[PDB]
Amino acid sequence: LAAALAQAL
Ligand SMILES: *C(=O)c1ccc(-c2ccc(C(=O)OCC)cn2)nc1
Ligand SMILES: *NNC(=O)c1ccc(-c2ccc(C(N)=O)cn2)nc1
Ligand SMILES: Cc1ccccc1C
Ligand SMILES: Cc1ccccc1C
Ligand SMILES: Cc1ccccc1C
Repeated sequence: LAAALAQAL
């Protein structure tokens, strides 16, 4: 989940 967001950065 975290990674899924973090791709933004
Ligand atoms: C949510 O973004 C997210 C993405 C990916 C993962 C995740 C957890 C574990 C692995 C892995 O290779 O584990 C080896 C034991 C890969 N990806 N978690 C949460
Ligand atoms: N928000 N994330 C990024 O902008 C980002 C782009 C690319 C990478 C990355 C990581 C690792 C490799 C590699 N060949 O191991 C390439 N690009 N991380 C973050
Ligand atoms: C489990 C989950 C839920 C919502 C967004 C992304 C991810 C990986
Ligand atoms: C696991 C990780 C760590 C730092 C930035 C992005 C991601 C996907
Ligand atoms: C395949 C994938 C998707 C989103 C963030 C990181 C990675 C390794």
